[PDB]
Amino acid sequence: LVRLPGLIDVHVHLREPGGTHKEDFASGTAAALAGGITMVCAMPNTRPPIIDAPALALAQKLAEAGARCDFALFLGASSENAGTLGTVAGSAAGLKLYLNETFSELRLDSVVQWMEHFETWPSHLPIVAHAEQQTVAAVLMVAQLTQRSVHICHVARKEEILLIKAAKARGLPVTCTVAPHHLFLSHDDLERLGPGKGEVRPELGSRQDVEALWENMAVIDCFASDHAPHTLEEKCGSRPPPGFPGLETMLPLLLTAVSEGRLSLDDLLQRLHHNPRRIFHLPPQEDTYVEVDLEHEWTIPSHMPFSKAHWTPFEGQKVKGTVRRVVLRGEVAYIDGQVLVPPGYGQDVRKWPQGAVPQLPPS
Amino acid sequence: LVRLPGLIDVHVHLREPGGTHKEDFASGTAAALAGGITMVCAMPNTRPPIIDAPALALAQKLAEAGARCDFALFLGASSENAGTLGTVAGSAAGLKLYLNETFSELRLDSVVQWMEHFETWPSHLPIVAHAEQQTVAAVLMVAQLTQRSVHICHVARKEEILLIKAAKARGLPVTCTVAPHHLFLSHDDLERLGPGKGEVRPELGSRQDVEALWENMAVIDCFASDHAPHTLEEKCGSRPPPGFPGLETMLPLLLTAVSEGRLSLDDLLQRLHHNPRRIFHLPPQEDTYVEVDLEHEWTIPSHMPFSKAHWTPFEGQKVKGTVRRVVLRGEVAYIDGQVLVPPGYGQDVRKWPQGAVPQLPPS
Ligand SMILES: NC(=O)N[C@@H](CC(=O)O)C(=O)O
Ligand SMILES: NC(=O)N[C@@H](CC(=O)O)C(=O)O
Ligand SMILES: [Zn+2]
Ligand SMILES: [Zn+2]
Ligand SMILES: [Zn+2]
Ligand SMILES: [Zn+2]
Repeated sequence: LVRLPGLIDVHVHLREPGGTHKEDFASGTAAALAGGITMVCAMPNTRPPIIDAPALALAQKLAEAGARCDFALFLGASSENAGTLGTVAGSAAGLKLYLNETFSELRLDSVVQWMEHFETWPSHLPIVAHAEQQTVAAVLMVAQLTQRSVHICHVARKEEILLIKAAKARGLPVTCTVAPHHLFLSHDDLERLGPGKGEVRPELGSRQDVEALWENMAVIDCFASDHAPHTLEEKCGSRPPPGFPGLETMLPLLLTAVSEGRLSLDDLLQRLHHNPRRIFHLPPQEDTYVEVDLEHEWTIPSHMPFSKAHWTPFEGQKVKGTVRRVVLRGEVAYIDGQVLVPPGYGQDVRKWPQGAVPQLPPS
Repeated sequence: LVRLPGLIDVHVHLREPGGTHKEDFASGTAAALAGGITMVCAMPNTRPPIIDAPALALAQKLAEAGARCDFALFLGASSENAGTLGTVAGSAAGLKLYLNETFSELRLDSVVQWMEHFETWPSHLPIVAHAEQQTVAAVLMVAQLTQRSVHICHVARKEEILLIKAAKARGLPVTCTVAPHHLFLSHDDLERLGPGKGEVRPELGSRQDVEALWENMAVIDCFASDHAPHTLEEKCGSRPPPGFPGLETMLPLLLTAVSEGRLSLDDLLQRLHHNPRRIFHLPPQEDTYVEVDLEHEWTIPSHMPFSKAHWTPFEGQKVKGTVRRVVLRGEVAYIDGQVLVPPGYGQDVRKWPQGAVPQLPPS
């Protein structure tokens, strides 16, 4: 067995409030623990969406009562809320901008609206953007015009990682995350998945996109699942929403890659622990660790045990490595397929004294 | 009468070679002279497209034999020609990038291809981009990464002009052009035009887009027609190509605006003479001038006399101001509805000693 620190997934969709047949805080954080994850950051594209103080207050209580691991909640940018989030901004994981079409009603239709958010959101707090292809260059321009940093979530294309690489070479403050489906799946998999299951944003890339991401691993700051649960009925239906569940498969896939020498254990810990902490200013978790077994070989089944999504695009993949035990803040939280902490054990890390983002005092 | 210097239209499509039922050098430059224009820069989206030395050589001869006014020819960026244009680059007006869907096969599908052109095209030579909405921010980012300037053609939206305004305020080297249809037409006109005639890229904007362009006139560097002739049969057909003819209506519309006090005569001369010269390094034309009459009131007819397009989206608009006489290099070129210089009178200004772009000698 190997002992790892508590891993952090900075990009999950837990569907509560409003989509709880797909997942809720209790089921989604159970999936997190089973995947060796002890802290999650939940996206705001719920129903109602987390785009104002009252929606945030509601989500916070739902999470505090339902979460089994620790968490922070993102606020979402809308066409109406720029300049209105200053009072609650510090209590959120960060601000999420949806800049392309995806499972969300929050798309901003004008770059001027992006600028307004970059100008009004506190400068010391994280901004994350769903930005695909040329949109990555556009949001980078807005970040430069407003003189601040931006984080690009789920980078999926050779085009995108090479653009980010060029920006870092010029010293621009940009960081990025890559999700496991964009490292381990490609167009070649759509035959097997079909057009419904295969729907995700950004879409699965070519083999060349996948190869470019591996070749440019040094450019990738974080891994995150983009856990996006939808039921099989929805994925197989007439208007399939995009997204894959992934909390329970992420670490097993990456541990397999480690065992094959495609990256080191440190590469993994930088991207699932240290970089998430430092980019999102997330606090340490006392007495918290994950024990993995690197020798157990298994095949991913048609669905993982915990997520309500009840399906997985990785069905049939051979992996080596499994999560054996998770201890969270001194309590056994997970052992071999059984979660052992109840809904509500998890806490909002932004309310911990060490979880606040340091800022310069009033002028 | 008022005497103006020779006006320059930096963005015309003359359709030769390959689309000569829509327009050719002879008919298109006749339309230019009638519109008070003595020098045009022709775009490369012809058939074959001007994307290599042999296509350029062909277009140059066709222009030299057919043009009635002076001209320069753009090269077009393709997915294959980056790094191959150095030998002929200096003979072109500049390099044109097509970054969105429009009447062209030259769209570049990856921002990496944009970067390659910005890195390989000589740094002292003009680059123009068809870039809409967020694409404006994206190409600006590529210009910054490669540390050079870019010119944005046909700006049509409040979103775009405000982005450019913000970039100029930060001292970024960007310039832009606005076409008359985006100052004088809007959504409100689509009722009258219909869905076929009304097809253009960028599409007609809202009244708010139009108002934003007028309010931000100080941000606009050039006016150009984006003369994009297609026959009525094509515009009224099942797959209408986008674009308006505009060489013969541009100056009359702008002179009307001058007479109404919406801008000054100087505002007009900066944008149709001085700024085109300095951004594209176009040479002066000896013994060349345009005489306009600011008092004659008339209504734009169903088609203007010269363009083969044989239709106009400005039909029915009341204008005040008309071109009475054009002298080009010491010859009467146009009087009151009659062109008096033959096809081939016009010359390639990039072959004039004063028409070369100054550059630092070899290292
Ligand atoms: N990526 C997806 O395909 N879906 C995500 C939304 C998102 O991350 O854009 C979801 O919330 O379902
Ligand atoms: N603007 C248009 O609607 N059409 C132009 C092309 C262009 O300028 O994009 C054309 O060549 O027809
Ligand atoms: Zn997303
Ligand atoms: Zn997401
Ligand atoms: Zn264009
Ligand atoms: Zn054009």
